[PDB]
Amino acid sequence: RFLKVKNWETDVVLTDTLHLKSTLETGCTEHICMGSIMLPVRTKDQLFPLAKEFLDQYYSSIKRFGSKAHMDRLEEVNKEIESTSTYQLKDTELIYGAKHAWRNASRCVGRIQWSKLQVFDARDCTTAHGMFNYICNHVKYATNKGNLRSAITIFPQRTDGKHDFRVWNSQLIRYAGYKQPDGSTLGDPANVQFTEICIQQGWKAPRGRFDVLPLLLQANGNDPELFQIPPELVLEVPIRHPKFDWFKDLGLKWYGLPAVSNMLLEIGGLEFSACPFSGWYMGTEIGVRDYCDNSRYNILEEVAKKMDLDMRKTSSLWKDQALVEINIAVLYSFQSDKVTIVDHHSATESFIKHMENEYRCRGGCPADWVWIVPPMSGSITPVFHQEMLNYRLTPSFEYQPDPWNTHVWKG
Amino acid sequence: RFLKVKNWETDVVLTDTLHLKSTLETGCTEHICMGSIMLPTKDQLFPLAKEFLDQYYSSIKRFGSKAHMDRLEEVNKEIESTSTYQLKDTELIYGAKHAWRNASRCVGRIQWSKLQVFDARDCTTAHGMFNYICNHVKYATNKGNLRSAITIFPQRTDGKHDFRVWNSQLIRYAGYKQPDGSTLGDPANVQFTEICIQQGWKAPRGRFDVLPLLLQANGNDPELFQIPPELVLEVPIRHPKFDWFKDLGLKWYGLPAVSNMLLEIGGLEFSACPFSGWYMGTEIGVRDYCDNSRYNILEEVAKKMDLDMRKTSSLWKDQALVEINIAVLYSFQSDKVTIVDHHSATESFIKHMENEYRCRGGCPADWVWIVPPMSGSITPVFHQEMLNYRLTPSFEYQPDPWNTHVW
Ligand code: HEM
Ligand code: HEM
Ligand SMILES: Cc1cc(N)nc(CCCCCCCc2cc(C)cc(N)n2)c1
Ligand SMILES: Cc1cc(N)nc(CCCCCCCc2cc(C)cc(N)n2)c1
Ligand SMILES: C[C@H](O)[C@H](O)[C@H]1CNc2nc(N)[nH]c(=O)c2N1
Ligand SMILES: C[C@H](O)[C@H](O)[C@H]1CNc2nc(N)[nH]c(=O)c2N1
Ligand SMILES: [Zn+2]
Repeated sequence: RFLKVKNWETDVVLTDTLHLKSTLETGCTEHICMGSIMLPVRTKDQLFPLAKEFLDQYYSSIKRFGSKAHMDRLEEVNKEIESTSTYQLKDTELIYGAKHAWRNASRCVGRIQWSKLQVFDARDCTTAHGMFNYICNHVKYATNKGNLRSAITIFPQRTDGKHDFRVWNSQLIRYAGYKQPDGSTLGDPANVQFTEICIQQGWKAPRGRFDVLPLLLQANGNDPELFQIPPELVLEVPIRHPKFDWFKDLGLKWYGLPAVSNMLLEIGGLEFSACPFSGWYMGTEIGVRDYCDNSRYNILEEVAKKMDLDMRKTSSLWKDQALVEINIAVLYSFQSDKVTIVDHHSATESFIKHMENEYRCRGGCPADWVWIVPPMSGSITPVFHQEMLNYRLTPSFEYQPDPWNTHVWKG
Repeated sequence: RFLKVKNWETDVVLTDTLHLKSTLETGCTEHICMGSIMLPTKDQLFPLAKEFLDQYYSSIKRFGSKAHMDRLEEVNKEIESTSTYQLKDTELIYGAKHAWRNASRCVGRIQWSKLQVFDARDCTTAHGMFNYICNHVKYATNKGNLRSAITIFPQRTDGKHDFRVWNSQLIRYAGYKQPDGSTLGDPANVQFTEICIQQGWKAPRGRFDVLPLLLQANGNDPELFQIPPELVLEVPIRHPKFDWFKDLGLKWYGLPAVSNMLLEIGGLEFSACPFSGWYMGTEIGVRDYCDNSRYNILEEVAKKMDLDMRKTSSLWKDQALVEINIAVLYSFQSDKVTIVDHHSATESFIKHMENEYRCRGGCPADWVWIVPPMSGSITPVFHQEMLNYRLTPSFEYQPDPWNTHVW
């Protein structure tokens, strides 16, 4: 079977065969497309197939498919699963696995970078204090004084699902949000609930607009524990505008390191419930979403007032104008301080080259158009006009429920 | 099997039950999503008719009535005897309005019940088609106070006698390839212009030449007709602060009017059914002007603005884009030609969508098309989950007729 995708700007047509390896489901059927829906313990029985499929992939990639080493490794994992009910990945398999979960991440525009990923193996970790130390080292390595380096840290896999490692933070670095009695919000409205949990667990909140949240770390299924990331490890950029001198007085700043900590990494049927990973920002994640979503810092109106735009009618495009200026400011600021950042033109162009390369060398590149297209200026980026096919390959990153909904409190 | 959609900005959650009445296929499977692919006998006809007339009689609250049973029997006898049937005027009007209502890619559906339907089923020649189309254009244009309309030519019979408008829109600009190797005019219309030239059109060879209509009646060879120039309302494009903008020599036409789609009602196929509304600004300012494969003017505008075009990260493309879109809205407004901006249009669509969930149990919507091509996430549709599925009556794509027509 061959599926074809067209680029409507270039008329370039690509042929996908890779979708023949998809397994998980999309959410869609022949009768309903769920392409814009945000959220669409295993037995021995299901596990060996999942292991075998992964190991066949790994051994093929190293050009040892069907070798003695390959056969011995299948046998060894088979027996391990039979007597212990799970198995342990070799370091090389873990590295390959983590890289491939990124490569397979259909919502990620940054995948040209997938093969450069520093993998920190934290499977010897046993306590929350151990987790903290691992996470500080990740943050310090990844930050690299502004010259950002992609990295992932992987904590022990799930066993009975009663002993899970979890980072309760959605990202390693994020700002607190506090709902005020008057119904307004100080800081980041997205993190209000998590901030209440931190406070309830005994965090002493500074109660400012940009308070870096503490880490809340669960090891081996125990109750989570609080830790403050050392401030000197948290690189931040004050936001200023190249021509507008009043922009700095809005008091805005952001952190340099985007680091997702709430996802589940699946490799060969194993589940790594704590696997924080980080890269560097595309400017629109801060300038469009973090700053301009109505449910976030929501600064559009204030910016447009200061620019003296005509705000009496939407048709003056005042919002569009302020939006662009805010995004110029974010890129200017990061660049001026030498903190790695990529604009949405550069990132989507690199993504299309990556995608074409993948079709040629791998036979496809699953991609989720809804997420890949940037949240401003969509159609003047080359991804807008590119047809894409979304399907699920393993290894993969998956959503998991927030741990405060599922955690069995010990006390 | 009953589905929830959430808005991630407002936390409003709606339940879709309408999708259970969905009929055609999406292109998607449980293994692969094709959400971003642009194009993913008496026996068959009676169920299609019944399904339609049932929904019709339900809508006027006469479901199961004698008049309902009588029409069903009437239509059944007509199909068995004639191999087809004819819609009552009321059914035709209901069906055309519902095809718009069901158009999952249309942001402007709050307006769906205000559609003037022109019944041209009595039309027999290409000359007749031309007269009907001029009247549509004039009625819909209304000197700039635009009114939604559709004109419906006779339905398909044996498929050898199709009515077709060969143009993709009633009003579009010609495209010509130059000795230079560049393109003069609209690059999207190069092929269609060639056919027009080939059929005899005398091309002016300008940058904004309104194409002639190429009209096919009763499966005959199509004929050329020029729309009276005084019926084509055009708008010169200027900017409220940039004095130099008018010197780019840009204009666009006021009436967006799709002419290449097929309207299916109760199994009957209307292969020529031009329909028109009014523009959302970004259709002209982002797509028509700024697509690389269309008028592609970003670079010229950026240069006149004197932006740093050395690096993508100065966001010069984005700045010039916004300015071009301001100019479009400004020019249409100054000349009192109806236009809607993408903020106002998407806000209306969210209100429409809540009405439809409340009153109909859902609203099929294709997010990839609903979200405007600029400033996506500052419009409320970006944060709105949508379910895409196909309901009839419907507008459908059909093959370009020159690939199909036996000459
Ligand atoms: C190298 C720099 C990177 C850039 C510029 C980048 C870019 C992005 C962007 C813009 C998004 C969408 C975020 C949003 O709009 O909310 C995203 C999503 C994602 N990326 Fe990346 N990415 C990078 C590195 C990585 C790395 C290192 C990984 C994992 C190893 C990764 C895995 C993911 C995943 C799983 C998603 C989807 C998240 C979700 O569904 O919530 N990315 N990427
Ligand atoms: C009244 C003002 C209207 C507005 C503002 C509007 C808005 C739009 C927009 C922005 C698109 C996407 C266009 C593109 O990106 O190429 C669209 C698509 C569409 N609209 Fe509307 N619309 C209007 C009236 C109508 C009417 C009167 C009908 C039918 C009677 C209609 C049926 C459709 C269909 C079938 C599509 C998708 C066309 C395709 O798939 O090629 N619209 N609409
Ligand atoms: C409801 C919901 C579901 C979901 N899957 N994801 C979200 C939040 C989306 C935020 C993604 C975080 C940033 C992604 C990212 C990750 C990395 C590693 C680098 C970079 N530049 N950007 C919400
Ligand atoms: C290959 C292909 C398939 C397809 N379905 N559509 C296209 C392009 C779509 C052209 C859309 C025409 C304009 C839409 C429109 C129509 C109306 C009636 C009003 C308004 N404001 N805008 C290409
Ligand atoms: C409903 C819709 O799917 C949702 O708002 C999505 C749309 N596209 C997105 N795209 C990216 N990159 N990030 C997001 O958070 C979203 N949100
Ligand atoms: C590949 C992608 O589906 C295609 O370029 C679409 C994207 N969204 C669109 N949305 C609208 N309204 N109109 C279009 O022409 C397109 N093009
Ligand atoms: Zn789908």
